[PDB]
Amino acid sequence: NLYFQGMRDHVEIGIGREARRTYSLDDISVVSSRRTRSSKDVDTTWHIDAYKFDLPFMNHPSDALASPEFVIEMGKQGGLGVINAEGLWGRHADLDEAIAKVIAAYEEGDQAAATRTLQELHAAPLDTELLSERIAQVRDSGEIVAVRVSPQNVREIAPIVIKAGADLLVIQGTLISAEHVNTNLKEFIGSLDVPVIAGGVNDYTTALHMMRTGAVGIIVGGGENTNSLALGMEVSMATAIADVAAARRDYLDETGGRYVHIIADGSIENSGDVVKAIACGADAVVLGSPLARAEEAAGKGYFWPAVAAHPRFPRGVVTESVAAPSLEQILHGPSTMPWGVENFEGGLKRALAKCGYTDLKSFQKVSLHVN
Amino acid sequence: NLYFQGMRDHVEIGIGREARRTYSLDDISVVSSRRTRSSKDVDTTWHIDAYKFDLPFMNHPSDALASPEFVIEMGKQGGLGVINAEGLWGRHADLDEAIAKVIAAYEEGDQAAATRTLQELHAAPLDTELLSERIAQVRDSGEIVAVRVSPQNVREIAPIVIKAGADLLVIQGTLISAEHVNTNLKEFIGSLDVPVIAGGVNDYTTALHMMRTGAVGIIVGGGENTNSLALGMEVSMATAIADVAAARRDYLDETGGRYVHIIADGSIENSGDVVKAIACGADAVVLGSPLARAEEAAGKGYFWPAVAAHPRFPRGVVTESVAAPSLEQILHGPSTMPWGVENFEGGLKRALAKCGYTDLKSFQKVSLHVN
Amino acid sequence: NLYFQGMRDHVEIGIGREARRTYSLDDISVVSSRRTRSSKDVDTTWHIDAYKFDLPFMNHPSDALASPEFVIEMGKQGGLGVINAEGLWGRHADLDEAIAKVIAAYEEGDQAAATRTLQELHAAPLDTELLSERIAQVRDSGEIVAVRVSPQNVREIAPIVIKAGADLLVIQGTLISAEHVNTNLKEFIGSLDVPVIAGGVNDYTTALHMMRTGAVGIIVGGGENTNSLALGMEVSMATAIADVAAARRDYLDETGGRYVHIIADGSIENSGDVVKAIACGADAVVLGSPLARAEEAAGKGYFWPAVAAHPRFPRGVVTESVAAPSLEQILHGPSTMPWGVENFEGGLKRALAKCGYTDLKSFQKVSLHVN
Amino acid sequence: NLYFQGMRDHVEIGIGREARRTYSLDDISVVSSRRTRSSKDVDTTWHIDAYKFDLPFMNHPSDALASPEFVIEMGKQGGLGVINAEGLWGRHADLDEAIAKVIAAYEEGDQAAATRTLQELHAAPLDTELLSERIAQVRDSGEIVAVRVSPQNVREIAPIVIKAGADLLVIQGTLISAEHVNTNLKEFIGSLDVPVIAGGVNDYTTALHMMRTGAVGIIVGGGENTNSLALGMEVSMATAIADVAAARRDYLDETGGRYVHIIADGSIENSGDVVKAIACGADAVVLGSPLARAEEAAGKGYFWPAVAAHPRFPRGVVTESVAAPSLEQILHGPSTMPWGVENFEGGLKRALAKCGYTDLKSFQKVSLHVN
Repeated sequence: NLYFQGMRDHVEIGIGREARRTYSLDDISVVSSRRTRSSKDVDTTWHIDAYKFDLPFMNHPSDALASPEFVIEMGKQGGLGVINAEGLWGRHADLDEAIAKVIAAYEEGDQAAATRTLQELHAAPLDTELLSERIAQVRDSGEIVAVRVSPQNVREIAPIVIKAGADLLVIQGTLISAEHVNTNLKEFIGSLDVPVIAGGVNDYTTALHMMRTGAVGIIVGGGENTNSLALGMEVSMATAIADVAAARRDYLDETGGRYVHIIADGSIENSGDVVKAIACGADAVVLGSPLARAEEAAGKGYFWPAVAAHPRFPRGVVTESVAAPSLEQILHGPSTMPWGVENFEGGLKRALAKCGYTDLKSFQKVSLHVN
Repeated sequence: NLYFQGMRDHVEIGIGREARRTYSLDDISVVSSRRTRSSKDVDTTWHIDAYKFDLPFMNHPSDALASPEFVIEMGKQGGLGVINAEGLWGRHADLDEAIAKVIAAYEEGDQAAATRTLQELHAAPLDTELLSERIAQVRDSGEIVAVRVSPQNVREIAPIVIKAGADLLVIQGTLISAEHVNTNLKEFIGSLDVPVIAGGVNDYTTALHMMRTGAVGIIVGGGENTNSLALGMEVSMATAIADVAAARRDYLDETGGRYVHIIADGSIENSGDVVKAIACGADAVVLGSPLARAEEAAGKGYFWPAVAAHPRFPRGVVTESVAAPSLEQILHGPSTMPWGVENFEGGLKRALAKCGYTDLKSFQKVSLHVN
Repeated sequence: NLYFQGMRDHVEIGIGREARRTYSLDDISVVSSRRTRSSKDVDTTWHIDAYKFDLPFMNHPSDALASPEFVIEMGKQGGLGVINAEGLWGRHADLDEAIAKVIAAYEEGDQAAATRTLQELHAAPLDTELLSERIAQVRDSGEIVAVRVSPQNVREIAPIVIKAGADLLVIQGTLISAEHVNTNLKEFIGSLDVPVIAGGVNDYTTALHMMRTGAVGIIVGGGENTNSLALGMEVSMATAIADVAAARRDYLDETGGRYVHIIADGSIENSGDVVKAIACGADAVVLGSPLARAEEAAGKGYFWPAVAAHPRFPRGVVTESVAAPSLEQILHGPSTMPWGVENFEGGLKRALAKCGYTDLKSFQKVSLHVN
Repeated sequence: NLYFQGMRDHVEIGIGREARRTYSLDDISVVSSRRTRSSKDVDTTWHIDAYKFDLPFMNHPSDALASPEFVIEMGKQGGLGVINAEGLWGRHADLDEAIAKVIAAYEEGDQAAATRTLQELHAAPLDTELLSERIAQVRDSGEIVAVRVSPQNVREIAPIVIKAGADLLVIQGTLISAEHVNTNLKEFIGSLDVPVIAGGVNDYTTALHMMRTGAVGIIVGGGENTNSLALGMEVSMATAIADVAAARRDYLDETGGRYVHIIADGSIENSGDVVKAIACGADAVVLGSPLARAEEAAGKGYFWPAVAAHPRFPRGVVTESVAAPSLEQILHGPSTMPWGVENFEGGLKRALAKCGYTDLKSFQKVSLHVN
């Protein structure tokens, strides 16, 4: 079986060189083989660590979305709001003014001026007291405080943001490993009194090693980026989620029950993509660019990942969305758009119900087609 | 054989996760391996229950097509006219005025205003006496009266439309199951004195269970909808028709001869798509958007499925067609367009004849290519 | 071997329904594994029946190309000129005027007016004396006279065109069979004193039966047409040429040496397509739309197949090409365009030479890639 | 294994005709399965013959890039500058004026006038003293002098360019073989006192024979050309690099250690393509059209291969790029563009580091995905 399956799943690229066939969310679809259920009976609650969210959604931690206002509203709307500790929050007193400059640059001088402007704004020094002040606004709302730090600066910044009120620490790059060789993360994560979500991790082995650090969640994928063009690396999200889910299953066995959550970030533009991510093994999803249309989004319709601001090798671009709906409408409807970019909750519940499922974990076994 | 075939027809998406390879009508083509026949010798008659139609065609039951005028003309032209009981017919005294508002909204404010306008018009209460009056116009023509009801409201609405003159009841959603769990259909169908066509059903098991309810026909596919984007569900029509045909074959055996018709609705834009649907196992086809060009179509060139009007989660859009031909010309020619959107009869007969077949049932065994 | 190969070359479309995987010219490419040869050493001569052509090319017999002038020039330039007996030649005294009307209709009213105009012009009665007069112009030039007749009217028209001077009879439809059932061709072909080329034939069995009629050549493919959209039939030319070549090999064995030529018509836009057709087994190729750019082409840059003029079910469209080059330049260069649409001879010879071959028959064994 | 693998890697095109499945750089991606390294620890040095280049890059030898200024700057920036001996350098006293005419022709009269203008400029006689003068400018800079000659004229031109100062001879056509039959290269290469790089070679056998001539490097691929359209030949670069790498491995064994470099030229538009080429087995890469944006590029944003100028069968086109960056910025950054067309060094190092590698040779074993 594994002999013939591996034969089928691999190709000879050339004499003495093989590759593994892998799949994107666009390559697959979910199938109804069961008696249909009612969408009103579908449970979309997300239980992670000590938290229960109404929706299995976290925003991507880019400043294009995540003003303090937005983060609080994400929590009010049933999801997990996530802050970028290392973007514009601690670097510019007037956060709206900084965002406005990126927008102006994009409209006046395309993605080139936008990149240049992002590079300059992110090059300004990080004022930890200003960052802490903004985190306190989120904390004082009563919503759960999740703060993202880069793998590069986690040891320096994590204690500052935890002191400021972070309930959950997100260590997120487009790609992370548990062990890095320079010129450990287990002890560091073990030392914290807050749960940690870490990523991006796209392979089984790296995932398993990351789970062994004590992380409560693993982010699969790299969000929005230009890695395919710049690095020749393109995550096949269906395969990546499924492989990381296999690591989760094996880690559950090895520990006798510790359940590490799989959170998909990448290739997610609509509610169908969310459905497919859950089907592949994800417990939850990061929503990025679809939330840029929200009235509350800091970037007014524009989106960019943090990696768009790298000073030497930017790997992201500013995109613009295609009267703004509220974040509530985007997440809960009523939808006035049939393209799956509003009422994410409704689409998720209807898909599960049509397929005969009433909870997210069970839906990870739904039948799949590859088209 | 089944071991290696299943190996070939499945893929490993990732570690411990498999998917079935499936196919669309666009993926396939019909092949001539036989002595050619004459198109004048090809029989396209469709014998279902007590009816014999000249053409194996029914219109999709959306108001964009199905005014009383249109429905009658579909019957006059040799097909089966189908009415939407739950659209605009019972909700607005002036049906042309209601249609005009959707058109105006689309031209003035794109698919957003169209969706909003459809949502509002469908939210108006259903007057069963107004609906019955319109059904009576169709009944009084002498054409066969087919009326569609949603799975949701079939128990309430079916008896009203049967009383009004329905000869055939169509229970149609984008996806239906024989058994639904809320918070049976066999007894209900068995209680009626009219034949029932039910769908959409896309899988073998659901089809077999639906056949066991007493339905005389099964609709395969979901018509036009945005399920791929909104739910992550995309019907692979070639595979779906073939799978439902296998259920039909097995149901024929189990009952000793009861023949349930397979009617394809989805992925059908031209006469070649119709040919391919029959080749895969369909006895007949629903024609939707291609008929929107007809002079008699209520929507004047525009099309939309009923699901475009859902108040919380619309899953369809208003499309516009690319001096109107008559429905007669669209169905029987002479065609002045070589793209397969007129003279559907002619294309079907010519395809069968070129492939060496003179009837629709036999054509279900034609050789296929996958390109 | 055949068990596993057939498994690999077939797919399960659905439960109990299979299809054969097939390939287009666009799917393949020719490979150099040998010592390179010089293009000046490559022999492109085409020896068929009693004729030797400098180039293995015949024009597609549509009036958009084939005025008497053009046909003669095709012969002067080293190929085989082919006349449509059943187009405009015998139907309109002023052939340029008729062509001008199609052009005017296309520019003034798109493909709809063009179709309508073609339908009307072809509906005018065929004057056999006018047709014979035009054929005599070609005959009197000293070039080889090839005349195409439809399968439908071959018994009526073939003797007229042979009397008028035809040296070769081409019986061409988009698809032909040796035996047709209505409401034989062997005896008919056997009765003629001229060699016969017949097609289109795309399958092994039909080809073998057509070879047994006495035909000296088989046309594979249907030229330009809308069969994919109108009939759900799309020829996979790489597979079709290869399958018909297998019939040729077997027919050669069965007869002890009778060699039936394979002439590809379909999917041929550039010199690379020609190369690929020969690689798959073709002895020669029909050039259609690429020749419409020739100064001598009757249609002044426009192209259409005869099937664009069918009165009830047209299956072709008028296309327009993208200071006219001469037919000599298109066939022999010098090319000033690097896209393979001029100097067809040069491209063919260079491809063979780069691959290590110096004649067309040997090149049918060249290594292939599927991309 | 080889039985089933070959079955899997081949397809039946038709009865009795097979093809090999092959792959492009676009079909693949590189995978991180290891602990990540730091990009500052990645060694990108290229050791070939007696030379050590900071970057594993050579420019494509077309005049659109390679003025003497540009060639020198390529060397100053850490790569290998390569001169076309047979382009405009020896044919026109005023090289900028000649380039200006191609640009003018392209802007005023599209790719047709550009082709015609290139044909005429290249038809002017080669003045070996003018060529030698320009080569001397490069030589006097102190940078390494690499000069390209065509396979056609290598015996005549190679001694002239070596006398003028060439340190490395590049014998480059879109496709070359070790042995050519007209109407040897080992002795010729063996007679020279300079190392030789030869190509394009895309297959194992031709590569092995070319290695046996004494060449120190093999160019895989044909640069930019229209061979797919004109000849029906399209190089699948992933497969071609891998196959030529297998020849390199076997040649290393047969000789007991002679290492022939693999240099990819074709399908390389961005840093991700470079990464993928190295992963497939390349030691270095030719950069062509991406360098046309450099302020120092002779063609001011325009690019063309030498084969665009062929007098009878041109196989290339003039393309235009989409305030000019310096060549330094294109090769070393800082990048202000996230699409992988600047800071090639940075992208290469970051990709290796993310995948867990610190040198180019080791990276040839990185895991691959086929998407």
